[PDB]
Amino acid sequence: PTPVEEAQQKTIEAITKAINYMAKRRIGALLTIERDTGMGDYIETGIPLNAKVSSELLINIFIPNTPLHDGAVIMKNNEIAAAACYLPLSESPFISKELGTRHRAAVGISEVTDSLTIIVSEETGGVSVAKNGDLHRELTEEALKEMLEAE
Amino acid sequence: PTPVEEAQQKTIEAITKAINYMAKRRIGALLTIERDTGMGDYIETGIPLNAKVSSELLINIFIPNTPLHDGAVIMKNNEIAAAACYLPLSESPFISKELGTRHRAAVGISEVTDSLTIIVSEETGGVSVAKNGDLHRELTEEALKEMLEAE
Ligand SMILES: Nc1cc(-c2ccccc2)no1
Ligand SMILES: [Mg+2]
Repeated sequence: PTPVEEAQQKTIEAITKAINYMAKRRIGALLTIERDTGMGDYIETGIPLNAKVSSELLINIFIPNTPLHDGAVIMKNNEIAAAACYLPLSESPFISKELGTRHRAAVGISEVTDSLTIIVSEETGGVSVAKNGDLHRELTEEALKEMLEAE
Repeated sequence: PTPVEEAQQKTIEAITKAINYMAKRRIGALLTIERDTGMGDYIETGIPLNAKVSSELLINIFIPNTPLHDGAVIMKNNEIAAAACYLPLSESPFISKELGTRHRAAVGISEVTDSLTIIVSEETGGVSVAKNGDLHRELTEEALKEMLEAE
């Protein structure tokens, strides 16, 4: 595997471990992975980290009632660029009515970028992904990992 | 002020804001600032971050019962190098006997480096600094700022 490919695999393992930990504990989370559409305008709204990825840091960011937990984490390649970032709210009618602002923000950024956003529901622990204006809910651990590997 | 001086002051303000919040909430914390003696061997025991300093990230790191809260944060070159790092425990018989391992770790690293370590007590919220093998206890906010500026 090339170093780039190994680094990607490590980042995916770190994300999936953090998401699984948060889902089990009903820690709401909103994590956008920048792809080819640059997200600088949204990164600049948050608190800069420019930090190496780890499952530990991802989990620490989203702990309820802490400075960094409200808003989106935006990742650039193998780094956490910023936390507590603004994303635009979607008005799509295909967002389940019971869902709150994290899911609407995720679909919103997915309408104007090619990013992949993962959401953990604080109500149910369900994991969802927003991409290209669509929300895919109730993902298994295996499905999330496959989606990330394909991305 | 020059860019380097403005950056140093921003970091001092971020540190003091985090320490003040943790003192108020009696959140135990251990934060070592590397100086001329390299601390790479201790940095390598922790979770790599290489993150920009912010008061928000410092607070999020030390929240109890989280992945990153157990061990020292080590700062280097105006960044958070790593969290959850090992520091050596002092065997000094001249540390106040009611203090536990966080304070002994701070004194211990200060015995073998020129670093400055800040400790927040989880028992009292008291703020102390270890340097040169001595622990300076029960600091006011002004006293901590003076130490950081002198350092
Ligand atoms: N801001 C914040 C503080 C805490 C906490 C929890 C247990 C013990 C001490 C502090 N959790 O979130
Ligand atoms: Mg389904």
